[PDB]
Amino acid sequence: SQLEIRDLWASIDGETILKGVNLVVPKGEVHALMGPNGAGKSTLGKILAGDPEYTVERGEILLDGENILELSPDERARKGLFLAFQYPVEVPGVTIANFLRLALQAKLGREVGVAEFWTKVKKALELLDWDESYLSRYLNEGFSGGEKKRNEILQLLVLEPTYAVLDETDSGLDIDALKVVARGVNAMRGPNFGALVITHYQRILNYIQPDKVHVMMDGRVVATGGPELALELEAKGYEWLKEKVK
Ligand SMILES: Nc1ncnc2c1ncn2[C@@H]1O[C@H](COP(=O)(O)OP(=O)(O)O)[C@@H](O)[C@H]1O
Ligand SMILES: [Mg+2]
Ligand SMILES: [Mg+2]
Repeated sequence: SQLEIRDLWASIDGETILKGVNLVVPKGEVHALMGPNGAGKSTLGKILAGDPEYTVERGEILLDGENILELSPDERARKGLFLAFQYPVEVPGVTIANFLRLALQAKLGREVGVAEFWTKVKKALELLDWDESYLSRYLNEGFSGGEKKRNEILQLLVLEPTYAVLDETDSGLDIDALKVVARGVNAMRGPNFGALVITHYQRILNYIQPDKVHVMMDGRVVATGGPELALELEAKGYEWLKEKVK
């Protein structure tokens, strides 16, 4: 009934990056994970995804009670953790529709007929208020990050994961990009879904209201609170918080 990071310690090259991360996201809630940058938030994201370059020194990551650290990225997704399907940006002639079908079939482990595919796609489009013509565009036509986000949010809704970890730090203050992710996350809100939105700026949190905010510093969570914490952090800055936790 929750996604829990418990006393997680992780390194890369003997250098310890995560230093005892504790973070619980109850299914049904949407949390935010903030940090100054280099504090380890995007590293946590990569470890949740299974990036092999990292070494877990101690701790666990439990998804509904099961530790998934020893599972492959593929197995984690089967357990419900959202894992967007990656494909080379330079490959032409791939409609977004064919790609989504490929992604859904990979996650479900079986063929998906046209009725099941389009029914799921249509509901997703209805939730995002997007036109079905979009599915006829080619994957990566514009080689842009904004296009990558929109396409991954479509996957989020069609694949229906139980938990999703979304790192939006790369979008910075690009409002359109933050709003696309917010639309998708808000559309997925419900008792069978939990999410962790990773971000440096508080901006996206005005579109995605979090139930809880966790703030990392020097590889561990040093403060937690409601949305007001992200707000005070945005007004005063991270240096402020660093001292206040003392
Ligand atoms: N390949 C790497 N080798 C060694 N240390 C690394 C590597 N990648 C990242 N780090 C260390 O991890 C720190 C935190 O990374 P990151 O998770 O991206 O921070 P954040 O997302 O909080 O800004 C970096 O400041 C760096 O010292
Ligand atoms: Mg950070
Ligand atoms: Mg970051």
